[PDB]
Amino acid sequence: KVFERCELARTLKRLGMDGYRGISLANWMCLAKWESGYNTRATNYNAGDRSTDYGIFQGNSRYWCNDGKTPGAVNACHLSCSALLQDNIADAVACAKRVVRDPQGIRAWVAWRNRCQNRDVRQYVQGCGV
Repeated sequence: KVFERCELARTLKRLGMDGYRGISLANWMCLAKWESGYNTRATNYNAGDRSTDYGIFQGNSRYWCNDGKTPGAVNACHLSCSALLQDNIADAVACAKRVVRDPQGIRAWVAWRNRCQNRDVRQYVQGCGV
């Protein structure tokens, strides 16, 4: 499923993402935008290390979810990577909350540093009623 901006914003707020571990809703929106373009079936194979990124937040198979073909993989979210490909993003959101419980927080995603950090991110939630 490809979410429309405000639709996703309201969905994330209902799932308790606003302010989760100090992270504003606009930051979560900026992250999903650059990670998958708000596309729940987005997948990306990393030829260099044999891992694959899955879903709206691009959860990696080496650390976060299990796909069975990634060497030395841990499954910190205790989820099959298939779970991060559903139209219902409850599981993808639960795994993203898990990622930020680590010390790096939102910085765990390099894309956030490149495209969101120290910028005006209000635009991601403007007019959404959240």
